[PDB]
Amino acid sequence: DNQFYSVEVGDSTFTVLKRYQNLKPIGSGAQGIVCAAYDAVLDRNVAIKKLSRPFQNQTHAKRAYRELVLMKCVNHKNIISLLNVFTPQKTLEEFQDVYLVMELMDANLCQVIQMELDHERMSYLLYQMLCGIKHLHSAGIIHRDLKPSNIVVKSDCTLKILDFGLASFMMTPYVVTRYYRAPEVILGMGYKENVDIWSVGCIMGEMVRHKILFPGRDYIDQWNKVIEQLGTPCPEFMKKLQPTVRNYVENRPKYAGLTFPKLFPDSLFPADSEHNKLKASQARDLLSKMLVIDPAKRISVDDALQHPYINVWYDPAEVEAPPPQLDEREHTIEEWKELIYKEVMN
Ligand SMILES: Cc1nc2c(cnn2-c2csc(C(=O)NC3COC3)c2)cc1Nc1c(F)cccc1Cl
Repeated sequence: DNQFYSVEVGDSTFTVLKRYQNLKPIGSGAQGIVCAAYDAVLDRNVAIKKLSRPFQNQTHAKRAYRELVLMKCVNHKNIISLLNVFTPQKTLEEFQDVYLVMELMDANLCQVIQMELDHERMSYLLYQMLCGIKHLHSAGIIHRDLKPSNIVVKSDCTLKILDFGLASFMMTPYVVTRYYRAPEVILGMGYKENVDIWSVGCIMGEMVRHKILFPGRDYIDQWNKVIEQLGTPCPEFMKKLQPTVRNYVENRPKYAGLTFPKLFPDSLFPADSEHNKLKASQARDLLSKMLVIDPAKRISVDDALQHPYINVWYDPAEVEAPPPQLDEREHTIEEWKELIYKEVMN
């Protein structure tokens, strides 16, 4: 009669409501482990993510808490929406794990990126990204760590952003992925909404080139890859760095940076018909307005949406949805436990 049951998926134990059957592993989420399942109440397939003792330290706690209050606020077809949240534990004192449940998708954007994609599909995924990002901004959320591994797609080309970005020790095995973070993030710069444009450009460029644009062990290597390719930023951009970070950067070797046709030659694009030739040059134009070091001359999110490569998909019902207490804290682990628990028990 217990309303829960336990199954072994991979290494992790999943204790879930009886409505969820046939759990099968599917991926890794750092914040937790994930599985596919059939939801018999809803008669549809779902994905279930287990957050193990999210209160065990401030990084897991802040993230877990932050994302519960937002998934309980945002509402947009391209942004994760939760179907259920639950814990199999009965009291706060026993409270351990949190399970999040959402619509089951077909692929992670890392998988899509390795595929050869026509312009119809590339422009559509990117357009969805910008729509989701635009919603986040309308809700007062600026992401600042959008990356492909936290983006999922359905076979029909529909897309969802699964996380809400940055707010820091992590005593774990797994590394954080930093290749898509804007310069202002790399350099401790302060930022505005089009910080997220940079990351879109990084994703789009990788779609074209099929390799990470700015790899590196550290922000050191990564900045090297940025200037080697795009050219040293404008002195005007220097003047906005902090003095110490400004000294480091100004003392880096100078680079002219390659043109975008060299950074993304026609070889990479479908360019057999006239239609495709024009699409490639539009694609390269957009890339050139997104992969821009100085945020001041980097294209907006609303301006990107209305770029010719992108605005073929326009619909005032998807770029124009209504946006619905600011939590911003730092607590002990028992404090975090109760705060998360209350939210789990809305
Ligand atoms: C890591 C992760 N992957 C997810 C989803 C949804 N789809 N996928 C997904 C990625 S590959 C794949 C697949 O191969 N599907 C085929 C079709 O049959 C098997 C499905 C969600 C998360 N994370 C997550 C969550 F599960 C619940 C609540 C909050 C969050 Cl953030």
